[PDB]
Order: sequence, then C-alpha cells, then structure tokens
Amino acid sequence: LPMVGPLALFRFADGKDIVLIFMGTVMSVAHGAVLPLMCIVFGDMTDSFIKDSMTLQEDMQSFAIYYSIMGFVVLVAAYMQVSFWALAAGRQVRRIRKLFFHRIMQQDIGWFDVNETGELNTRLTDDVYKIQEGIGDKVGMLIQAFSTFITSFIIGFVKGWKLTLVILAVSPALGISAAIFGKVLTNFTAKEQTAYAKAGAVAEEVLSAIRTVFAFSGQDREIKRYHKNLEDAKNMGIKKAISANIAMGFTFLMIYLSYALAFWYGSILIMSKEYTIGTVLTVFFVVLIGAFTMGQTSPNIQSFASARGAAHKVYSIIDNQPCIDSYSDAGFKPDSIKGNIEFRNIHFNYPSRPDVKILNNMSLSVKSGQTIALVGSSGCGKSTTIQLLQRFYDPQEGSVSIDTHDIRSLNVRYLREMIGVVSQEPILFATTIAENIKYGRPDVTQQEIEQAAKEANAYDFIMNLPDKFETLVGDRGTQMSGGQKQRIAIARALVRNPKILLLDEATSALDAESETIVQAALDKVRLGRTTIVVAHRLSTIRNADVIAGFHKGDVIELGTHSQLMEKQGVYYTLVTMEDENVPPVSFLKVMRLNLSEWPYMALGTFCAIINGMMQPLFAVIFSKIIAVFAEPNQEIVRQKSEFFSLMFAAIGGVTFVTMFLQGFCFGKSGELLTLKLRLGAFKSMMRQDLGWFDNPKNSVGALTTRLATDAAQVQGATGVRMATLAQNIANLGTSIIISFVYGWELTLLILSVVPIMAVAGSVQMQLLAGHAAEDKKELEKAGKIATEAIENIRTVASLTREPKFESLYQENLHVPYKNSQKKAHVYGFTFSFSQAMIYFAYAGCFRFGAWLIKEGRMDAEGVYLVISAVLFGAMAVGENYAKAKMSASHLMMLMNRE
Repeated sequence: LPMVGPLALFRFADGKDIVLIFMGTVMSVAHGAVLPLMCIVFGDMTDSFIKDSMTLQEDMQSFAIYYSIMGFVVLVAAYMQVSFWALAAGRQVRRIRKLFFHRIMQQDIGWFDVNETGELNTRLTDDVYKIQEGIGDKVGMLIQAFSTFITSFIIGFVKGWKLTLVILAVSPALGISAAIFGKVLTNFTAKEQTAYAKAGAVAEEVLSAIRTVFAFSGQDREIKRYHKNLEDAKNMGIKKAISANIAMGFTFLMIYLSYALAFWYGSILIMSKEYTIGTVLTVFFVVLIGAFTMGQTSPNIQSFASARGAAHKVYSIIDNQPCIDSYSDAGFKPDSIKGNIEFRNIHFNYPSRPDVKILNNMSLSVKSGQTIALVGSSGCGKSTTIQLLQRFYDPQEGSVSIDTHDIRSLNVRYLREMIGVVSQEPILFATTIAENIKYGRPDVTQQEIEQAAKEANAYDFIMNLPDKFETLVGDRGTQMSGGQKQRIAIARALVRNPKILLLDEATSALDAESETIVQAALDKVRLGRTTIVVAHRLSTIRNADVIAGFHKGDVIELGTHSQLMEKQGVYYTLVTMEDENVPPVSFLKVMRLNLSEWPYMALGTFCAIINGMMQPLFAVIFSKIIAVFAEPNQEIVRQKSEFFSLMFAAIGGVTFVTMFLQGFCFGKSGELLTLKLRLGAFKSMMRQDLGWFDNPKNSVGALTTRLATDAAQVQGATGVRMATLAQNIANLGTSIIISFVYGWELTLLILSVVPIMAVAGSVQMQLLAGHAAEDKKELEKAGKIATEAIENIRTVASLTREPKFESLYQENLHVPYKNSQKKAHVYGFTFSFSQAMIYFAYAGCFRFGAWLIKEGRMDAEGVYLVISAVLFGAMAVGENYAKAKMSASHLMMLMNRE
C-alpha cells in the first residue's frame, strides 16, 4: 500500500517545532554515541584491571569519575531527548487533530458517504494514537540506535581490522541459521494451522449445533472424534514446541560459537601481539552490543512503519480538499433576501457509487410565504435536494437559483446560517438543554432563549425540569421522548428564524400527542415563512396549499391534493398505507492438574534448573578467562584460553540440549494438560443444561474463542511459568551465594543496587505516577464527543456550528493535552533515571570492590564474577501469569460446578 516518505512525515512542524525536532535529534545522537562509548570505557576498564590483576587507587578514581560523568551526561542527554521529542510529538498531534477536524468539517457530505463514520472514528482514534507513539519516543530511539550501530563500526575501524571481518563472516553463517530455521518454521506454522483448523472445526461444529448435539444424543462418536483430533493436535504441537526450543537453543549455540571463535582469534593476535587483549575485548564487546541493538531495533522499525502508514492516510485526508469549501470567504452575502427558491434539472451522483442517475428533472419553484410540499417513494431524491440547497452536493446538471443569486455565487457560511432544515429523525447533540439551544446563535440571551423555547409550544415540559434549561439532557437522550425531541429541534431551528425551512420528514415517528404538538408548532411556524415540508403525516400535507408527488427522483404531479387523488399518485398510496468473580484458585490445585505427568514435570524441572545454573557458569568462566588473560604466561594463557573457548562451546551445547529436553518435556506435559482440560470442559458443558448456553457470556463465538485461547494460554503459562520460576530462583540463589561466599558487604551493595534499579525500572515505564488512567479516560471521552459530532454531520451542518464544535473539541482537548505533557515529563524522568542508575551502579560496585581489594578480602576476578553474574541474572529474570490464573479459575469453576 502507498506510504509517505519520512520527509513528508514531519510536514506539520512549525519553526519552534523544527527546533524541537533538531534538539531531540542531536540529543539522541549523543545518547547513541554514549552507549557504544559506555562499552568502550567498559573494555578499557576491563583491560586496566587485567593488567592491574597481577596504579590501583588513582586509576580506579579516574575510572570512577569517568563513569560518573558518563552517567550524568547520559542522564541529561536522555532526559532532554525524551522531553523534547515528546513535547514535539504533543504539539504535532494537537496541530494534526485541529487540521484533521478542520478538513473533515470542510469536506462535503459526499466525503462522509464515501468513508463510513465508524471508519473515521477508528482513524481519528487509533491512527492518531499510532502517529503520536511513533514520533514521540520510537523515532528518537530509532535514530539513537542508528547512531550506535554507526559508532560501533567506526570504533571497530579504530582497531578491529580482523575482528570486524570475522564477525561479518559470521553473518553468512548467522543468516544461514536464521533462515534454515525459518524455512522449517513456515512449514511448521502451516502444519499447526491445519491442526488448529481441525480442532476449531470440531469445536465450532459441536457448539454451533450443540442443540443438534443434544437432539441426536450421539456424543459417543463426537466425543471420541474430539479426542482423536486433540490427540493429533498434540502430536503436532509437541513437535512445534520442540522445534521452537531447538531454534532458540541453536541461536544460543551460534552466539557461543561466535564468542569462542572470536576469543581464539584474539588469542592468536596476542600470540602475535598484533592486538592487545584490551583492544580485542573492547572491540568484541562493542560490536556485539551494536549488533544486538540493531537486531532489537525491529519493534521500533515496525512502529515507524505503522506511523508512516497512518500518516499517509491522514495526510491523504488532509490534502483532499473539497470541490467546495464551506469556510470559503467569497460570495455575495446579500444583506437581505425575499426567499423564493427554484431548482431545475438537478443531477447528482454520490462519489461512492457514481453509476446510477438518481437525480433527474426536479423543476420546482417555491415563493415566499407559499406552502409547497414534496411527497414520493422512499429514496426518491428527497434528502438529496435538501443536501444540495445547503451546498452539500454540486449539481452536475441543472440550476439552483435563490432570488437571482445561485448557491454557487453565494458564500456557504452566509447561506447555511440563514437557512433552516430539519431531518426525518433529527438527533439532539450531546449537551445540556442550554447549549443545545445556544447553537441557535452565539449572540443569544436567556430571556430570548426561553421565549424561543416556548415559541415551539415546548412550555408544557419546562415547569417539570429539575433545573429548567440547566437540566441535563441525559446519556444518549435516555431521559427523552420523541415529541419533546422534535420540540427542542424545531425550537433550535426557529431561534435564529431562518428565512426558508426545509423540513425533511420532520413530523413522523411519534405518538398522537407528539404528532399534535409538532403539528401545532409547524402551523405556528408557517406564519410568514417559506416552507418545504417533505413529510409523511397526512395532516400537514393536506394543510399544505400545494403538494408535489414524486417517485424515483422524478416529478410527476403538482398542485392541490385533489389532482393527486384524481391521478392517484404516490400521495394516494402514502395515504392508504466473566472478569468479576475470577476467584483466586490455589496454585496447588492448578499444578495438581498434572497428576499423571509427575515424571514429566520432574524431568522438565531438572532441565530448567540445569539451564538456570548454566548462566552463572558462564559468568564464572568469563571471570576466569579475564584472570588467565591477566598473567602474561603466554604458553599457559594461550592453552587455557583455548580450554575455556572449548568450554564456551560446551556451554553452548549444554544450553542447546537442555533447551531441547525442556521444550520437549514441557510441551508434552502442557499439551496433555490441554487435552485433559479440553475433555473436561466438553464433559462439563454437555452436562450443563440447554439454558446454560443461552447466556450472553456463553455465545458460540465467545465460547470457542475462550476454549482455544485459554487452552493455549494455560498450556504455555503453566509449563513456562513454573519452569521460569525455578530457573530464576536458581539464578538468584547461586548468584547471591557466590557473592556471600566472596564477601557479604559488596554482596549487599550489589543486592541493593539491583532492587533499586528494578523498582525504578520497567514498572515505572507505564505504571507509577497515576497519569495513565486519567489521561486515557479523558482522551477516550474527547474522542467520543468528536465521534458524535462526525456522526451527526448533517445536523451539525444545518446548525452551521462546525467552528464552535471544533472550539469545544479543542477546549476539552486542552486538559488531556496538559496531562500528555505531564506524562511525557515523568516518562522522561524515569527513563533517564533508569539509564543513569546503571552507570552509577557500575561506578559504586567497582569502587567498593577496589576498597575490599585494599583490605584484600576479595580479588578483581571475584569482582568481575559478582558484577557480571548479577547483571546476567537481572537480564535472565526478564523471562501472563494473571491470564493463566484467571483461565484456570474459569475452567475449574466450569468443571467443578455440578
């Protein structure tokens, strides 16, 4: 699909907005240079320690100040990046909303008839949200990662002649792996799609015709068939999960082989001494971080793509100006008008379906003070004419004369303002009685307001108003009645006393008293007013002096009703005719569901425990690698580096195998759990009486969606969640035990920086400060009001209130816009704080390790062990539970129910 270029994306930024974008860009570039630069100083510090492992205090102090200044500079840079980018996003979104609404209210009615209102609402809400999210932080981080990738390569150019090409020559192997896995992945996805297709097929057939299931009473063959289909789905899904786990393990193994090969090549350089160990470690770490950053940029790339598509559609709307602009500033705008209106040979076709000539030969004339009506069959060109007279549609053929001046020459605002129109079923606007009447005119006082209200005979129901006109209309007009609705409508039409009235079926769909009151209001209005009433009620039509029959957008008869009856025209025919309960279920019971699978659970738990243990082993081997690098001992060090490279390969292999077994075991266990729970659900359901399935919560689509979604969710979570708990607990226990054995002071230092980082980490990104709920709710409310305005577009036009509804739209946007700025500020604060915490932690941990070294209770190798191991444990902890708990509670309630 067409998608606009990035140059077009920021086409709504004004001068100060350009400065904002530029400042954000430069700050993001600084941040993305820091990241690789952070790794640079990290490797430099690593080398300095390696040599120091065998000049200490001053060196450590210098390193510490460098880290601290790096932390401060990244704090400032990131905070400013987020703040400026978010503020630019907010200004851009506000301007986008304003101009979008301006064009929408500018576009003619045919534009709406092309684009259904629901689609416009979805656009204005979701696409605006997408563009906001894209520009705000996603673009900033995108630029930042671009810069980091570029800087990693420049730094590899500084001294990496061999390592750069070696890691790039890993790229064909890495891509070979990623694609050889992907080719099997596509085939497996198709296979499992077939499997779930059969499973959902049996599900849909049994549920949709579950009444037939009871009728035929033959649940034997159907239950057995369900079991068969589920068994096949198990046979397939077990393999799918096994394959996915092998893919993950193979990715890990490729990573580890790259590690070991790079290390062996570095050892070769040290043998030749071409590259100092420090330089090799620096370049390797930096290239690795650059590669991982580039890889993990993908979600942001998708975010930008979505933003670009949304922006393309939005700007397509914006630049699609109408054939006529309501806000035009050209025309006669006569100071007066007699009022007569004449139409000739009107010819219009909707832009959506411009293939049938709906409108043809509507020669008609209305004289001031003359009562001429229009009657015909449904969709006989009635409303199209009324739309035209407001210049909703340009007559391709014909003429539209208003007292020697056509609608073409006259301005639109002026014309609409002095013209009144009432639809077949007009709808009040979502505002109190006061404002609903104020739309009459802006220059209106209370006394005349009540005068005009009573002018419509509405008096009867105002003495009962709790607050008179201040009385609230009520949601959706629930506290409202059709006759009273027409009363407010006609009153708001008359308040400004438009010269001419087009009452398009504004009498029907009412009760006897309601019809009487509207008829009385109309008769009072007909005093000295030029009227065109296309209505269905016989009283008004007969009261009308001249009536014109109609059919299929064609003139047939006109004059007194007697001629219509004599010809029996169309007039004669018209005359003759879920989440509440969610009881917390004991995890013991949920786990106990795997009764027979006890061996499977145990074997999988062993696999997960070993897997979790490995990572600390990675930390230890890394630490000892550094250690051996410390002592020159060239022969011993080269041999031991080879040894620990082979150990890296061994770790890759053990990770691969443990992933293989864990995936297989947990997949089988969870899939058997899925089978058992599905069979139990079927049995419980068929126990349930017919009425049980008539509840709206028990619709066929909803129930089958529950079945499939919840089964998959519990299968994944129940197996994955316990395994993950075990793995993480192993990581934490071993890391903490290692730290405590090494030293219980730096231990506590690490174990305190960790929690403060995590608490101030991902949770704060979307949870703390209590902005989320209010901001989302207010945005939803403003969008709802805008959506209502769009829906009632015809009435909004007849009112000529588009500017004022835009004004109210922006007014109610103001507060959520301020909340947007507030949330952006706090988001920036937490993000920068999180980023800087890492550097400050590095500095403090390393400094305290140095202090302990001065006391001798620890060694630098232990320092590296502790820091690296704890960091890797933090990363591992990253890898739903509530969804699984709720689903399991649902299933248990459904089964155990008698």
